[PDB]
Amino acid sequence: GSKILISGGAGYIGSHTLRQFLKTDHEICVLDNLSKGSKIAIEDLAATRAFKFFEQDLSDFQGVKALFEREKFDAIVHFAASIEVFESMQNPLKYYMNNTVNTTNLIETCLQTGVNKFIFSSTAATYGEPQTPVVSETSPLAPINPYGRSKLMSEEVLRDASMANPEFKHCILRYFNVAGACMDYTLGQRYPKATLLIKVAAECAAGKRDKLFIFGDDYDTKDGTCIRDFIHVDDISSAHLAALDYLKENESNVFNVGYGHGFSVKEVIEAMKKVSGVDFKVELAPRRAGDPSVLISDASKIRNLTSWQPKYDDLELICKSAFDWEKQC
Amino acid sequence: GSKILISGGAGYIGSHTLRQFLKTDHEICVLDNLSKGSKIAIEDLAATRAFKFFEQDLSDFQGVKALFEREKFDAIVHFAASIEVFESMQNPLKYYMNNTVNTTNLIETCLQTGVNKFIFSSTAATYGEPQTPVVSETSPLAPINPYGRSKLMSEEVLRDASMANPEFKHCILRYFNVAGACMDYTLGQRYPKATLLIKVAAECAAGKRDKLFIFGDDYDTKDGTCIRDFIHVDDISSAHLAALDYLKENESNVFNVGYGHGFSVKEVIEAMKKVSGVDFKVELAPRRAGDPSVLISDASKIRNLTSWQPKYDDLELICKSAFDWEKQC
Ligand SMILES: NC(=O)c1ccc[n+]([C@@H]2O[C@H](COP(=O)([O-])OP(=O)(O)OC[C@H]3O[C@@H](n4cnc5c(N)ncnc54)[C@H](O)[C@@H]3O)[C@@H](O)[C@H]2O)c1
Ligand SMILES: NC(=O)c1ccc[n+]([C@@H]2O[C@H](COP(=O)([O-])OP(=O)(O)OC[C@H]3O[C@@H](n4cnc5c(N)ncnc54)[C@H](O)[C@@H]3O)[C@@H](O)[C@H]2O)c1
Repeated sequence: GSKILISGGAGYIGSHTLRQFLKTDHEICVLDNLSKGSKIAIEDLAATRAFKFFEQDLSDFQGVKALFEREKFDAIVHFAASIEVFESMQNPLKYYMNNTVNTTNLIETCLQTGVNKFIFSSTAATYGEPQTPVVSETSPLAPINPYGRSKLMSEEVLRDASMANPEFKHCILRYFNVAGACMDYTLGQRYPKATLLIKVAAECAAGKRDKLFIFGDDYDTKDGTCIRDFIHVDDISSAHLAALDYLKENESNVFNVGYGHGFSVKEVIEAMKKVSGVDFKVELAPRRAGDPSVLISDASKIRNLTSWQPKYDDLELICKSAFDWEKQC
Repeated sequence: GSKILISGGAGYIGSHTLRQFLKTDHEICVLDNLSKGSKIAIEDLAATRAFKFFEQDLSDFQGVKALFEREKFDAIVHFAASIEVFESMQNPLKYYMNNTVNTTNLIETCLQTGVNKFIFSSTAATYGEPQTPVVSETSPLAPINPYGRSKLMSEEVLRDASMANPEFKHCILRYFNVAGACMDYTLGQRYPKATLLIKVAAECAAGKRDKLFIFGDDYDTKDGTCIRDFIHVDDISSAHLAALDYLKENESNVFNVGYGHGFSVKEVIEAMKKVSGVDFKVELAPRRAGDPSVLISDASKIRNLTSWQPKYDDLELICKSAFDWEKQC
């Protein structure tokens, strides 16, 4: 099958996507500098099928160009990035360098070496603070932090690349938080945004965080608590495969990836407690001014245009996954 | 005196800005890879007063860093860029690499080595196709070509840099076309927009283009032809000195640089013919689709907030400068 490069393939979503790709007939290559990635995940999957692992940094532009000249990829699935909003506020240049700059060279290199299918892991952070509860791909791109801006800039480079080079196809995926992701800057936030609800719930259940606060229980929602968008690592993983499949006969596009509905704070707490067996401390607090009652992706486009079908839209499974991965963080 | 680095100092505006800086008490350095800039103009100024010249390419990040770690600049005036809208349309990655990417490393390097004053040469192209005849610093930033996007991206990195690093001050200058600028790639463009009219007129007078079109003479303007914004190379150069001065006692800012009025197509044509003594072919055509009657900078902010004062707001002197430099391109 086709030759695919997965950048960031040693990381959380990349390695899960790697595992799924290995069950296909594609020829698989992986690039990762192992900055956050783990070699052991890689070795463990090499004892499944063979794939080339390139321990290379995307900031070495010549090394990237040469890898691409030698290997002649048909596609790249690009996960490599720095991913923490809080860190980006403190250290914006790290985000513009590791995300926007490295991605820009990567795109130029794709163009020079005939890599004409590019799947880009973008983010819902590109929407900033959306003015609707269910965000569609057409909502304004108005990021409010350097992480969000750094990703939007790469989206815009991809768009210009495709317009100048009709043969070059990109598919951009945006999504909210993925359960089980290890973030170094979350535990130090006492009152994180509700978009990090599963991470916080997992941190409490693992005895890492002392209390979980519910900010407001009188919203116009099912149970009065906030509704947010979370996704299983294997479901966001499969959507990247679906995105590549989509680029076979279809033109460039951008898709939200999500279940098309959210989960409430109350639901996540109940599920996390049940699945972990830990009755961690939760306290009711007043509404936090500015917090929308509902913020989720509109996933109708991806359902409509691709073969993507999630199979872990199950809060207990998602919380279990987050819990298990949390203890590894 | 303060130690100042002028990136792109061998180029058109950079060399005229360098000449003005050499009159001050500042320790001046110039960085340029001579990809377009002339070492000739450099040597013939390095006679007048002594300045350090570094033939260094901004794409070499480690070399830029070594240089900055050694020299410990107090300020940078950053002109180095690729500058052709028409070329950016055909080769967007050249523009994202040479502009956004190189500038991003430059900014990180400034932060790492204490360069806490950054004057950036941006562009009216950040405004895109404005809804108003006159554009102020608060007009929406909606560039419509990769050149304009590449510059806007860098303005955004600067904004984030100063937010996370209060000691780091930036001043951004936006302006329309500078009379006399070489734009070799666009000579291959049949119908440049009216914003490039003075250049097209110069090219006709120099015999490099056979013909010049006037698209519409029935607009609601003094003489019925389009009105656009042009500036003398020495006036935009002084604005850059003013910007650095402004930063001594003030926080980061952005200014338009302009005369506060425009010049009509007809006036530019007649002045170009007068100055050059060449009665080149002018052909009158219908209105061109998308053409606003008027498009100029509101420059009231910079007048009010800085010491900047135009010295050569004279259509004849501007066309003479354009014609003289045209033959040098
Ligand atoms: N909740 C989420 O985790 C989430 C949500 C939305 C979007 N995303 C996006 O999905 C992608 C992956 O997310 P993740 O959770 O797997 O993060 P991750 O940190 O686990 O994966 C990133 C991988 O890329 C590698 N990498 C980073 N910089 C590199 C460089 N300069 N050169 C070579 N390799 C490099 C890291 O070592 C790592 O293995 C990112 O693009 C991120 O922005 C993630
Ligand atoms: N000329 C105009 O009409 C106009 C209008 C608005 C804004 N500007 C801006 O002013 C600045 C300078 O304009 P200009 O007309 O003098 O252009 P220029 O081409 O004459 O000068 C640019 C200089 O930067 C140098 N340079 C380019 N890339 C480099 C790199 N990677 N490393 C080291 N040096 C490099 C070139 O060699 C050159 O001497 C640019 O940033 C441009 O965007 C120009």
